[PDB]
Amino acid sequence: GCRLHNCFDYSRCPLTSGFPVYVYDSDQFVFGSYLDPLVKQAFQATARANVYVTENADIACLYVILVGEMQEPVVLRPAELEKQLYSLPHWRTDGHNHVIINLSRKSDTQNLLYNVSTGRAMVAQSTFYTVQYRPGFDLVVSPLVHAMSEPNFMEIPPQVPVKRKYLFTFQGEKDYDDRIIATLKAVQDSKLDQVLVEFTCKNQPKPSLPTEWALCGEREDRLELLKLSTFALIITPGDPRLVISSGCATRLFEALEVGAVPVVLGEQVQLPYQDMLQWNEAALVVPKPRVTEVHFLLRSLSDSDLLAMRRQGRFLWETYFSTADSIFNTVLAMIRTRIQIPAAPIREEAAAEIPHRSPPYASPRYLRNFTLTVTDFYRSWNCAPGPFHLFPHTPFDPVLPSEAKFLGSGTGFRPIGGGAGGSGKEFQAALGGNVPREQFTVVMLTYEREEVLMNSLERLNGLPYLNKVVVVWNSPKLPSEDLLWPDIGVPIMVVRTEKNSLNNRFLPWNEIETEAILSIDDDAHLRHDEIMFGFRVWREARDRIVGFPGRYHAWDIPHQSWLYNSNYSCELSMVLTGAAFFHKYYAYLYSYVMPQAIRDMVDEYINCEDIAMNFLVSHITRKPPIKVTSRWTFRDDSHFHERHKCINFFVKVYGYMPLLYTQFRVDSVLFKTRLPHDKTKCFKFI
Amino acid sequence: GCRLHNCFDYSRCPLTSGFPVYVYDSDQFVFGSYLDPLVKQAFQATARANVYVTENADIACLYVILVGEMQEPVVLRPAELEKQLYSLPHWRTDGHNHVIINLSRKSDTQNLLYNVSTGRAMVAQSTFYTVQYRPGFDLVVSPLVHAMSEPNFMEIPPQVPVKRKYLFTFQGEKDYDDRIIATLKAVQDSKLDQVLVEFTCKNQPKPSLPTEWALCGEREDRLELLKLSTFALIITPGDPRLVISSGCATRLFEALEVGAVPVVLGEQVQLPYQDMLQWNEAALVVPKPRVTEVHFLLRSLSDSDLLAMRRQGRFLWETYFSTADSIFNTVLAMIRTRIQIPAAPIREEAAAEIPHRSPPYASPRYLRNFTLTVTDFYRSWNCAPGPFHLFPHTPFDPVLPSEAKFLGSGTGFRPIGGGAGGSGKEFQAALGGNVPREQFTVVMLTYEREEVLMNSLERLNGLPYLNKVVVVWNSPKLPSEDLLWPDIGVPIMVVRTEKNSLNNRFLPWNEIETEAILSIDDDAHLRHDEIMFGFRVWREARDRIVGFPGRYHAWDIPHQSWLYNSNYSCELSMVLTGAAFFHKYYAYLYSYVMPQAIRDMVDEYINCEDIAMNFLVSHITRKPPIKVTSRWTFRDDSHFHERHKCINFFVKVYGYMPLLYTQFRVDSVLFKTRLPHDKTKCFKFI
Ligand SMILES: *[C@@H]1O[C@H](CO)[C@@H](O[C@@H]2O[C@H](CO)[C@@H](O[C@@H]3O[C@H](CO)[C@@H](O)[C@H](O[C@H]4O[C@H](CO)[C@@H](O)[C@H](O)[C@@H]4O)[C@@H]3O)[C@H](O)[C@H]2NC(C)=O)[C@H](O)[C@H]1NC(C)=O
Ligand SMILES: *[C@@H]1O[C@H](CO)[C@@H](O[C@@H]2O[C@H](CO)[C@@H](O[C@@H]3O[C@H](CO)[C@@H](O)[C@H](O[C@H]4O[C@H](CO)[C@@H](O)[C@H](O)[C@@H]4O)[C@@H]3O)[C@H](O)[C@H]2NC(C)=O)[C@H](O)[C@H]1NC(C)=O
Ligand SMILES: *[C@@H]1O[C@H](CO)[C@@H](O[C@@H]2O[C@H](CO)[C@@H](O)[C@H](O)[C@H]2NC(C)=O)[C@H](O)[C@H]1NC(C)=O
Ligand SMILES: *[C@@H]1O[C@H](CO)[C@@H](O[C@@H]2O[C@H](CO)[C@@H](O)[C@H](O)[C@H]2NC(C)=O)[C@H](O)[C@H]1NC(C)=O
Ligand SMILES: O=c1ccn([C@@H]2O[C@H](COP(=O)(O)OP(=O)(O)O)[C@@H](O)[C@H]2O)c(=O)[nH]1
Ligand SMILES: O=c1ccn([C@@H]2O[C@H](COP(=O)(O)OP(=O)(O)O)[C@@H](O)[C@H]2O)c(=O)[nH]1
Ligand SMILES: [Mn+2]
Ligand SMILES: [Mn+2]
Repeated sequence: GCRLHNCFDYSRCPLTSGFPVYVYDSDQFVFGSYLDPLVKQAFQATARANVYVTENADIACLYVILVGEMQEPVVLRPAELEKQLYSLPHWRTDGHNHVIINLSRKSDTQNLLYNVSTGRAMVAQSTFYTVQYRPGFDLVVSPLVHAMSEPNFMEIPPQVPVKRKYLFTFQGEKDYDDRIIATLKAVQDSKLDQVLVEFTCKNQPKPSLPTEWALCGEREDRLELLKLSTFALIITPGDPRLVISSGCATRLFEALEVGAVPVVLGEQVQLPYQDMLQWNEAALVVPKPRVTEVHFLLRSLSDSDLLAMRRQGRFLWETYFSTADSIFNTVLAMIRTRIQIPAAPIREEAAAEIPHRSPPYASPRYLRNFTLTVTDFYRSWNCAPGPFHLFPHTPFDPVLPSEAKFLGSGTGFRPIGGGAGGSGKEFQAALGGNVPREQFTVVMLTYEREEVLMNSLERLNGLPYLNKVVVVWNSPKLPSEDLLWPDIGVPIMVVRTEKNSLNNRFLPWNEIETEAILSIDDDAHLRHDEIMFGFRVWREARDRIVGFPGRYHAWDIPHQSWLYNSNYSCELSMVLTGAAFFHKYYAYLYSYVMPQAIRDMVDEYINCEDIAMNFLVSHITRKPPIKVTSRWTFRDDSHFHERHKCINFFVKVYGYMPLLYTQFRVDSVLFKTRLPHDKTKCFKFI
Repeated sequence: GCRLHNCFDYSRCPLTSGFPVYVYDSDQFVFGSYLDPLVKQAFQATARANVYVTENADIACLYVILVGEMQEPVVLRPAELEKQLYSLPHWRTDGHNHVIINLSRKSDTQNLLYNVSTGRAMVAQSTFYTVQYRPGFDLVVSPLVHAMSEPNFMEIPPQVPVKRKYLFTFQGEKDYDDRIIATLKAVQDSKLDQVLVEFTCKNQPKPSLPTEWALCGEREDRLELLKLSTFALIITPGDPRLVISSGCATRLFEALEVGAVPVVLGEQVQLPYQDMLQWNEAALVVPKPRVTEVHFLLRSLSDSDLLAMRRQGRFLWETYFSTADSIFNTVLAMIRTRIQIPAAPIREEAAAEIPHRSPPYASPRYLRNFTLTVTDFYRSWNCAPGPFHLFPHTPFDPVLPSEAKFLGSGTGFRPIGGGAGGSGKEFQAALGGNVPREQFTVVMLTYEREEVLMNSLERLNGLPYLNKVVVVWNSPKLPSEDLLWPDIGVPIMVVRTEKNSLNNRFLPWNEIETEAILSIDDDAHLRHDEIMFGFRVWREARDRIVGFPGRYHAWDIPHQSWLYNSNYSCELSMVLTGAAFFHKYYAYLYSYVMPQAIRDMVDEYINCEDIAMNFLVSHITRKPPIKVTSRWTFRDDSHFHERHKCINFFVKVYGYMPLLYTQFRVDSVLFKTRLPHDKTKCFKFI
């Protein structure tokens, strides 16, 4: 009967004190010796490395104890388990602010807590009965599969082609049941489209609950078939008291792992994390009575919608199901969100500044703590990257309307002509636009090119809105002390790198105090006017990459593969970061959230960092980049083919090609315009 | 105990037979004479005009009976009401597929169905007890306030300024209660920010439930205060059995009506339509224990987030709460969505073609029926326009990735150079891009300018992707029969108009068989190359307005009002439809969904139609338009000031200024580029 408003203590959790968590060591209790070794090892490992965890049990909001899946047959009796629970050091009489975790790996018929009294503690497991499920208080979590193993993406088939060999498939063994079976057998016999339905397992059926469809064979024997199926069928148990079973969750897990779109029969099912996720975007839920209309309904859906559901299912699996770390973090995030506390800030890249011998306005940070966790609930949980981290800024922050600045919210706004507009004279005196005053920061790599560096740095003398320059010394040896660095009116900071890697230009250096970053090589030539216009455009397009150099990708029909092209073209799909603007948000994503395989390959092949960044941004936004000017050059074969390989490998990772074509570029409004002599152009060469 | 899967009959509702509805006439039953006259009249009126309703009770899925709020004191006894229910003609033994409606207008203490047995019927009312609430089966609806009255927007205060006189306010009269009262009184005494809390009503308190906060005074006496408050406080009843009360719903209604952001104390409350709407985006829900942290939490939020919540609350109120028609449509939409049936198609503007004396590829329609109702649940219900209508196309339809066309989904795609790319030679041979082959349609107004029409029409001879031309004869008298219309290789269709109005260029004429529309005046000069490039850009930006002529809006500090400007400028905020591309979707929205006041003013002032369209599109997308070329002209004072008035009035309607500035235009990639002689430019003058 408990709900979060009456069996949880909020006095231990001020909004401002963080979210400390205490984990009981189960080796110090009777549970440990009977726990499944893999579950225990994985949980201990992930809990050791998590950031919210602490050892000071006096300050913790939340106490975590893993009773887990125990070795079969179960030895402990419910009374013994209950006695152990109430004997815990901090199980104050009723056991408030405790969460009990029971992860399922091997047995789908184990229910430890059915006869146990948990007091006011919360329960997290993959199986439930209505008598023991308390919505809004308890949690439904995915089973632990990849214990001590890597959910590598290499085995996953591509998201394309859309249709596969089989429309839908099923494999199970056990008054709507008979009608369902007859309908599906008829569909198979009709051979309008191929299907494969089996109601008897040749491999000895796995143990199951009394009225549940049993799994056939091993995990691999099921995946080898799901890989060929467009839709995956999931029939819920006939028992009305069975809210959710580990078997159905296992089927859902397996289906999402290989891109088969779940189709669920039964509206009364509680899916994992359902109070946070919109499973309608990733799965189809159909009532059993409508079973006779499923074939037509599936045939009706278009390729684009199905592909979108497959993509979203991939995201959900990779983010909440793949690993034990993900599951534990998700549990903590759910509990934190319910009690309305913000997430932990993400880590910066603290750096060592190399000394050398020769107003800045900083952007305010962390202004939307509550809003992201609560108001942006849907975007936070159902859109990439996810809810686990808190960022100082985001490019998706809402922008005030025009009347706001003139009516009370004008802090930092610099209107053109005081709100009256104007030509270049008024245009160049103020940024204008839809967001407040802002600056940008420059980031430049260097490797064995010392003198050109000094000249290029000198070329930056006089930029209006420059905050500072960050030089990334990517060479093994320190710069010579005879080297006299110039002065350009703003600080120049040199940061040392552990080792040479192109991934160091996208690190979130602590020295960067601006949302915007101008990624520029040490040998590139750019005029002041170009940079100003690019900065303004970025201020209008914070979520995009805004850069001068352009490229495009092409199809190779003979080999059914992609290519990297650099010719002059009427359409583009990439903008290299050798000269480009982007938000620091993507630096965090690249460094920490993006898959490690891409970074490792970039280290291996010292090329291909910009391509990865374009892949990332197009994946997040689904919008192409922006090109700003007519210039194409700003001054080998292996370097060329390495990039073909890079593109193909990145596609293999993401599962699809996220790049998008654009057939236009952006120039100033009054560009090449015959003005009257009462007006002046915004720029002279733009 | 009923749920939709066991006390509802799906055999009456094939997915393909529509959603017929039968309404019982309550004048033919004992309810009618005791019903509140206003409720009865409004419900009968709206049910008469609705589209799903039918008179053939044999085919209906759903039978609707209004028991409504009865005159006080209630005369009927529960047994009498129950006997009348079971005596209904189509109340087959258990009364399945029936929904019972009880709208509250005047009394917040009336509960008719507490002692009644409704069988398998669903119940829609604003009050519930846990013993009689069946989640997923019953419905919680808003009270009926604006009965026989217009919810005109003129009385609503502006969304800006953000902060108002009072941070939050409360007015009510009646163990967390005492702590809440003490905390709020302390906050008022601390005068960090102004507030106004009253726990005793000077006006005689309205009757209420045993443990509910009573309303003070009349409706207007509360609005006159809410208009001055940034946040509106809502304290839930102390009775755990009381799920939702008409009083709390009334407070929520009043708060949303005037832009005060609700703040709700208590997580156990069921808000109206909560299973469909994300109230977190419009209201703050805080547990009572956290009452001591509310002041700080409110002070923490930023202006932009608060303004966004206010805007979303405005949308929700206007779309689901304002009128009885909205409530009835919402009820039907909820029930239809639950049983997974698509909505009714929206109506076209059937037109009469005027005859006259002198390959087209049509876009397929209605391809996402199921997807919109189910998969796009969140966007459909929480984003404008809403779920009530079904559109043949939308600009928000997902687009396939690049590899899809080459791997099985290539139907209609025309890659540039067969996927290898290329310069102008390959560029002009195929549309390319990210979406399939497509055409466009031209729409041209005419009024007493016959000859210029013929010349301009002749200028269209030879356009590549033109489907047809639609001429809107906006003159009172028919064209002369001596007039010989030219031939341009495609049909020319002349449609008669009931009366002269600029709103006729945005009507969804049945003759238009393309998503794209080129709105062009009869006296404008445009070159073929320009139109082609604009069409390509629109293909990349289907959700925007893409046009050549540009304008911008300006602030008038002395008068604190807006202005319409047409000078040469470095930044823009509007693109006139005298030459522009847009999606037919917005034509439907303009004609039918957009407020009538704007259309009436456009009829009154024969100017100002384009401004309204820009307002609409920027409101929907929150993104500015696009300008395509350097040209500014394509060849009085009252015409000028009329537009100032139009802008100010439209702002008054929407409650805010939705226009956004853009500081750039788009040109072709290879524009003004020094190519080598192995390449050719995409266009010659673009
Ligand atoms: C400018 O445009 C031209 C014309 O498109 C372009 O030349 C093209 O380059 C590509 C890439 O080298 C050529 O296609 C390759 O041809 C070789 C055989 O000659 C194949 O081995 C290649 O396939 C390999 O790589 C694939 C991955 O990229 C693998 O999947 C595959 O299994 C092979 O390992 C690939 O087919 C193409 O033939 C030429 N075209 C012409 C007309 O020469 C040029 O590169 C562009 N840029 C510049 C700067 O010129
Ligand atoms: C090009 O730019 C120039 C310079 O901005 C611009 O001229 C400006 O026009 C506006 C509009 O006429 C002027 O502002 C008005 O001034 C009159 C008094 O002269 C006021 O009455 C106006 O206010 C009325 O209208 C408001 C709504 O628009 C109401 O809220 C108010 O209560 C009044 O009823 C308004 O302030 C402005 O003074 C001039 N500026 C100059 C320097 O002349 C011109 O229109 C632009 N376009 C073209 C084609 O030239
Ligand atoms: C939003 O959250 C961030 C991070 O949790 C808060 O920033 C921290 O604030 C504490 C207390 O002021 C400092 O001791 C830390 O050093 C800050 N961390 C960083 C990375 O700056 C921030 O104060 C919160 N803002 C609110 C609640 O308005
Ligand atoms: C999607 O819904 C639309 C509208 O409800 C369907 O279009 C109607 O289809 C029926 C039967 O084929 C025709 O009699 C009507 O004339 C159609 N209306 C219009 C406006 O074209 C469409 O068939 C549905 N598509 C599906 C279910 O795939
Ligand atoms: O092993 C390397 C090679 C290059 N770079 C940096 O990568 C950028 C691009 O180098 P380069 O101009 O030589 O490549 P290109 O632009 O000529 O293709 C420069 O900032 C180099 O300092 C680096 O850090 N390590
Ligand atoms: O009472 C009117 C005035 C104009 N128009 C139409 O509106 C467009 C714009 O008219 P006009 O070119 O005269 O306005 P301008 O472009 O000169 O400002 C043309 O298609 C006219 O036929 C109309 O239908 N009714
Ligand atoms: Mn270089
Ligand atoms: Mn004209």
